[PDB]
Amino acid sequence: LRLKIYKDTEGYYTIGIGHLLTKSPSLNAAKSELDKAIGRNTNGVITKDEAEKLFNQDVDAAVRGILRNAKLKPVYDSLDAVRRAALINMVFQMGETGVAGFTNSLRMLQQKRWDEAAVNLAKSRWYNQTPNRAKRVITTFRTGTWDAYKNSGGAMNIFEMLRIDE
Repeated sequence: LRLKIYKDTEGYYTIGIGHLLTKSPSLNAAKSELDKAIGRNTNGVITKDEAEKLFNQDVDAAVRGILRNAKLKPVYDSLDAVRRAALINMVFQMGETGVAGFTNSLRMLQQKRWDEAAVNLAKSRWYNQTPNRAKRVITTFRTGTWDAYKNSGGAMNIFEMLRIDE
């Protein structure tokens, strides 16, 4: 919940709840992208209300990306509400295209084969780069519960979930 510009684990300027601003190594460019999104000269600082609006727009986009993708929509429609949030999180983090590439894992979710889907996902580049997170997401896919988020504050929705993962 950063109201001020900060860098993600890859060095990219960002703000709020994981809202990427630019890949450019320039705070000037980052602030400029920020002003357009907010609708006022921010000098790199936004309010709690502004950060939440960006967040809600980012979650809304990940769902739209899912519904628009031929490989994800079928899987998403077949899932319970908690497992849907896990899929939403993966898309929010890597994009519809990235998640669509997990053929087996997705096929396994479609067939309610939780364990196998968890096993495969752990065998990904995604998992190797952000394991703490992928571990919580995969446990959510495996159990259909928010149990993996309890120690870090708890979560009952995608909003509280994403708040913790990034």
